[PDB]
Amino acid sequence: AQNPNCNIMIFHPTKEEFNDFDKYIAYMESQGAHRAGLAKIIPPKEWKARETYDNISEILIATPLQQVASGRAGVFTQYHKKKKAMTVGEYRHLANSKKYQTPPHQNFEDLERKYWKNRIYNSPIYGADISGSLFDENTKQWNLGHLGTIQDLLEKECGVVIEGVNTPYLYFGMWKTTFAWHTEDMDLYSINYLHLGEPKTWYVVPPEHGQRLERLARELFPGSSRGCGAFLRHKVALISPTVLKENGIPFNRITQEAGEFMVTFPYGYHAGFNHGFNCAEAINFATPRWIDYGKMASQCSCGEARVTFSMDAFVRILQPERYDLWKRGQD
Ligand SMILES: O=C(O)CNC(=O)C(=O)O
Ligand SMILES: [Mg+2]
Ligand code: NI
Ligand SMILES: [Zn+2]
Repeated sequence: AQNPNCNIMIFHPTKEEFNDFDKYIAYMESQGAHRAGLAKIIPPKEWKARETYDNISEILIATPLQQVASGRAGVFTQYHKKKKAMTVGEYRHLANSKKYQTPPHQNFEDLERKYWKNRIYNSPIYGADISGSLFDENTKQWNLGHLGTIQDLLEKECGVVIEGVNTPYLYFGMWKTTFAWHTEDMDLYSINYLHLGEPKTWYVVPPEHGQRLERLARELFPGSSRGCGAFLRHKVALISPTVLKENGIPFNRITQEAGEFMVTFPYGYHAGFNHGFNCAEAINFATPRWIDYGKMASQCSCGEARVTFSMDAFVRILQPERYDLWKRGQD
């Protein structure tokens, strides 16, 4: 078996290899990339997402979210407090203010230490889940707005026609903005492009050991776990690398920089944080190999997780037994 230690693999496709998205994802999996739960893809030097970012200030972040932490430094939950709308221009100025700017640091390792030591004592503001794309319509390769849809994949594999669409989202980050431990909805894949700005650090647990993470999480968040069998679906729990090592949870870390793609694989739990002002674009996708994961994916039916319109049909087709109970949590 390829990649038996489940290391995060980094790929450098040629412009010729960057032409066919599906084929390249299959190639990465033939090399064992999926075993890590996350891969990095460096685009060919010839490729560009768009010509410039000079005109992005006017995007509206309708609902900025302040991420407020409770708990201890290495084991905490965060909730999202809604703030008033601001433009990307205003957000970028806020990110760079003294209150919110990245602190002086020697290197990524020093910044990681400061994140985990001080994250809980501050509340950064995240512009998350904004529908839209920054890929130029004439960018033809790995354009996250022009991938084959999940609904077409499900139709090709299973012969059923369903409603729904699947479009990209933009994320505007600042120092300490955090993504909690999670898999994708229905354990889909994700692809994330860091368009501009400061890096994003990622932690990931190999899919083959996801249940060990979930067991630790049940122990670390005992109330949350009582309230919902799939409470990691709430996307609120953080667990530091130090705590993961103490508990023998296998994981890996890697830092994404601007111009780089990350791909998360089905049932790869991931979490991370942003180093400073940045903008990422992401979307979920499927391949034939996802279908079995989608069929076995855990679901939140407590009401907290509350997901897109498109997810209904995935549950309806792939998890018909779970559909009634799950939809009762959506209504
Ligand atoms: O960029 C972020 O904040 C979160 N991204 C992801 O969880 C992803 O692309 O799968
Ligand atoms: Mg603009
Ligand atoms: Ni994700
Ligand atoms: Zn729940």
